[PDB]
Amino acid sequence: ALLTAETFRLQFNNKRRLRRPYYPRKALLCYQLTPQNGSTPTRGYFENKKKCHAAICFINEIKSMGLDETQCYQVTCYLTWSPCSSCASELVDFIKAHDHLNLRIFASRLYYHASKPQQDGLRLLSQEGVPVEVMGFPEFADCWENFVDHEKPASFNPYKMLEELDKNSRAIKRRLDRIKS
Ligand SMILES: [Zn+2]
Repeated sequence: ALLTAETFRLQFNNKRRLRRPYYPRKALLCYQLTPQNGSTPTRGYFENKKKCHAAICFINEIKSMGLDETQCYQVTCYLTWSPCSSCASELVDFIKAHDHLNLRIFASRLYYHASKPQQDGLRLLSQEGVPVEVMGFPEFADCWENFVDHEKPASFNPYKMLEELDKNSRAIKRRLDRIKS
């Protein structure tokens, strides 16, 4: 299952939105499990469901895969919104449980307004060794390359989109760095 170009552009657009998002907080998560021995990487994505938030559905997917724990793995997660406090705590517990699994978290946007629970969740994830980094051009390009359907042409120019995303990420990186300590 692959995303469309328009869905990718709408979800990962990091140009600071003006009109507040309405409930529920729609959040996309694309993940890539890469086996370190070289076998086929597994890719997927999850949205916010009333059943589970994207991070929780991702954690449950990794748990249900039943990984060969004699191997080592690299996991990369591209999120549209950075995780909330509860998802951050669940991710910290998931990181601690799996010492054969090196996790990297990237986020397109952090949040519309700053909050103590979300900032403390991000600080907890940072102290555990998996800080929520901001997506730049390499991360947007990798997520575009591997998760979008390219059999059919896009309705827009992808290079201008990647340029706009990279341009907007520069200030969001400063917003993230002002907090991290
Ligand atoms: Zn959440």
